[PDB]
Amino acid sequence: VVDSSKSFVMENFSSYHGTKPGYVDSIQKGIQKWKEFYSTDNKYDAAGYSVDNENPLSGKAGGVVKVTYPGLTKVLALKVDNAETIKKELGLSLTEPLMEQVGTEEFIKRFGDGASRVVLSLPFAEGSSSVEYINNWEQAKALSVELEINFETRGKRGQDAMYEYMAQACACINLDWDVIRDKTKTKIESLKEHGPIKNKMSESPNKTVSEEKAKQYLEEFHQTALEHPELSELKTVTGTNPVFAGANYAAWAVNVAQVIDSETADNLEKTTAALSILPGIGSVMGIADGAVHHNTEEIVAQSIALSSLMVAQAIPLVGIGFAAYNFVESIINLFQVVHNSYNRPAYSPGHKTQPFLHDGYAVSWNTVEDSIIRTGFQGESGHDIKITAENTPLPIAGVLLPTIPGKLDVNKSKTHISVNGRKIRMRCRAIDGDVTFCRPKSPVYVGNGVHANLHVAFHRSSSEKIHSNEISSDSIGVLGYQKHTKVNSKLSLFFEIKS
Amino acid sequence: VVDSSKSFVMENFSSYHGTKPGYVDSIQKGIQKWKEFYSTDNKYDAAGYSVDNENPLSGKAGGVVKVTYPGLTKVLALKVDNAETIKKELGLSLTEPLMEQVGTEEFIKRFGDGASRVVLSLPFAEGSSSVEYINNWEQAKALSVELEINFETRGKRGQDAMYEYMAQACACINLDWDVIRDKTKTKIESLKEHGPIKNKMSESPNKTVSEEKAKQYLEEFHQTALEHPELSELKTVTGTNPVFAGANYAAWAVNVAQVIDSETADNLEKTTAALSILPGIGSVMGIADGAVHHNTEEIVAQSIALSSLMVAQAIPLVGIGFAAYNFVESIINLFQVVHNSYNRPAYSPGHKTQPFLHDGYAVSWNTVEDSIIRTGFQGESGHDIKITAENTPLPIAGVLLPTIPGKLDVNKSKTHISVNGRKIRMRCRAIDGDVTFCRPKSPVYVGNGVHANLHVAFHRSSSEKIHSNEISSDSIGVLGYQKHTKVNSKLSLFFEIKS
Repeated sequence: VVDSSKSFVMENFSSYHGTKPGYVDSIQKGIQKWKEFYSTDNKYDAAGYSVDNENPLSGKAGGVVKVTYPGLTKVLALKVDNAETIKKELGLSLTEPLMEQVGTEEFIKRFGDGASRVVLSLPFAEGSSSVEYINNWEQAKALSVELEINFETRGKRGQDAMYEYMAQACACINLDWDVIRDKTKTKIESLKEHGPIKNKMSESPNKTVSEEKAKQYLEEFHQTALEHPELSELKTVTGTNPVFAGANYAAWAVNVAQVIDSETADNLEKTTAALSILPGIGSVMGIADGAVHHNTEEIVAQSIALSSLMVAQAIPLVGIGFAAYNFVESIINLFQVVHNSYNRPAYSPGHKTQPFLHDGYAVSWNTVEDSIIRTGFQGESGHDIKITAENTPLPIAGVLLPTIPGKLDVNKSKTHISVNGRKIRMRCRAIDGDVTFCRPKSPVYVGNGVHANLHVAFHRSSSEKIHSNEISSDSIGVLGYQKHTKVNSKLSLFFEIKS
Repeated sequence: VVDSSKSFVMENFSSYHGTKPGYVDSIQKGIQKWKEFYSTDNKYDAAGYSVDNENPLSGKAGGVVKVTYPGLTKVLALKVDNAETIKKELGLSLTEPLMEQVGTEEFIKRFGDGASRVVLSLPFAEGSSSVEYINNWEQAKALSVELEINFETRGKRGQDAMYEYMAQACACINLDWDVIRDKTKTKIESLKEHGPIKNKMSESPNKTVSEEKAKQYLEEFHQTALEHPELSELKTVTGTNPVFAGANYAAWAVNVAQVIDSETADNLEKTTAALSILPGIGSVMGIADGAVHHNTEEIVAQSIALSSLMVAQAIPLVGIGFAAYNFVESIINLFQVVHNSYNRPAYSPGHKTQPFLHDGYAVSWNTVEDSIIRTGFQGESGHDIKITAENTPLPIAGVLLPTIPGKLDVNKSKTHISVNGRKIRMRCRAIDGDVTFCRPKSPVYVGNGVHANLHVAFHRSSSEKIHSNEISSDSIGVLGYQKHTKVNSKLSLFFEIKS
């Protein structure tokens, strides 16, 4: 229940607390009062819990304060977050509430190691290296409170201030949204007055029409609009990737038009709620294949401007100043949300236990240890990879393994693939490229209701460590179906060499 | 390293061994000699390792024998399959090979509990409830060997005998392949002589043409062929599901035609290797959405016959008697392989740790325990669900949770969703249908490089157990994007009530 190795005593222990609009000044007078007071070691995560509760989606952000305990504070790292489990294994009373007990003197004398108080620690969240602190309200009164930042003060639009701050974490998408807002406004205006564009508007049914005809018309609008000099960079960077095609801008606009009614358009929170549940926003953001391609102020402004003009056109055909106002404001917030996710450290597909999703298949390391190939010893290791597919039966042709004579050979007897429990042995051969190819001895298919475990076993005959120079690739390649140049569907599981 | 609770002593301990063609009689004379002798508790898995090594894919199957140890045998269940790890934690010599040591007297006196010998036990495979036994060769000589079945003797085609046997496990797809082979042959013949069909053949370019034109022509062949009286049931059962459409038969045939050259067509193993790596076989098998729809001899024969005739037509257009011979023989084996997987007990999508794959999203319970909701006590439990998507950012609108006043309420403070480590709190409300809907307080998107953990926390105020009558559904519903009738992409995680 408690990780002693991660627990410690600190003089002048501080942390951070996200603060709602209206409370940034009053909090600095003290910590008063919801059954516990929460803080974190990361001021950027604190920035997260600083948005107005009435309008969580698009509301104003307050700020972040820093709180410090005088004297010695004992930080007690917890293994579990279960109140009952905790009071049980510690030998504490199972009656009184745990956090109340934590502030008692008998508790502090026993777990404090001489500290004036105990603060409980828990991993902030899955996928985060931050910690969350749980503070007893009484003990919390000792906290001095200092301002870290007040987002309001910055006097910026929407949630720009909060996101600009968060982006400091990565020293990285760090855009000036002021510039983007100004350019977006400029381009939408210049686009409305452009002759060729004014023309195409005049060819609009301007009435509720078939969805198919609306899309057809919007695609033509897109094509003509994209020819405007103030959208020239956008024309170039969107000319090649299918995700960024006119068809996808048109599909987005028609979708926006279909979900936005009068009352929705009139409220920013309601508009954000509605836009936030739509598919296809990546086309407008310039986001595909794990990358944010639209990452200059100039290009983001152009895409948002084009989108806005098209939504304007869609409303009459399948659905007001919404297009240039709430829609722009709202979509800017969604951009910021997504950009923020991409700025955060995370595992790419096929790394650790994140699946690799491709051609209808899904594969992943069974556990994190599987994805590690330990080195510098003699002996065997085993590595499990889960494999399935979405619907109809799709084949698994085999697997490509990195091998190093002596330092990393395939154990051909222990390597196998199990399909719904049917254990299938494999035939393994070294091929051109410092790679061993294994094929199943019976046909393998996966699909809805049929899954496999590929078990890779490695053998080490030398105690010598693998130099990062002797491996050609950092991935195990699982091969799916074949599709005058033959090619296999390639499913990658990425590993790390350790120890 | 050793699971005592699963270990035991047995008088007259037996198991099963799969036996290659040519060895079914000689083995019954004794067990001689590859560093260890393998057997299993399941005679049907044994049937698996009974196929000719020169031709593992489509070769002949030998049989299964039963082997019995006289007197008392100690079965020692192992926790790990790592030789080195084992010799270490048991205090055995780290020099001599483990299996050799296992047959020594000093070993048997220590772990045998009075048994005449020890046999080591390991889980057969991931997804199987079978066990595999590892037998020391010397001790193996004591085994008496009795015949269980000899597949050769049965005098059937291909691997029919082996698969017919395996299908006995589920008392269930249990087809008579003799009947299917006979009917398939009959229909292909009757189809060749049919006037309307003979006609369409005469409209064939009968020469290497464009892939697109070949497909176009094959689709017309399909349409006309499907009108034949001996294919009438097939016409009906394939008329509605897109997977079974003419376009998909045509795509299959063109694919077969493109991978089969002269030398391939002339060898059954080579043909099976090549067919086995193609996509789209589910269209011919009548397999979609987790179900085998073509599950009568009559309908399987019709589909195979139609496929054969179309492959015949494809070879001239994009590529011999291959179509009616090796192709039929080969595809029958692939049918049997897949039917076998579906006969085997397995977890459907969204059950245990198997992902639910839908609309570009992938979701799954993080671990098996997560998928269990324990009942009959007072307190909290937590349940983690992994969530991501394949490419562009797709939204998560929220989650539908089953709730029972008092016996199963949502803990609204501990429930949250973390996106690349950004912890997002949720707003939860009871809606029509004994269901609580939670929505994130910030927009959630997942995609390539952005993943979330949805953490569901439940609270129990009553010690009374949940009767299987008070829950409306057996699933937690995660909601994805929205798409004049609004509907959310529905992502299901199925749970079980225990304790």
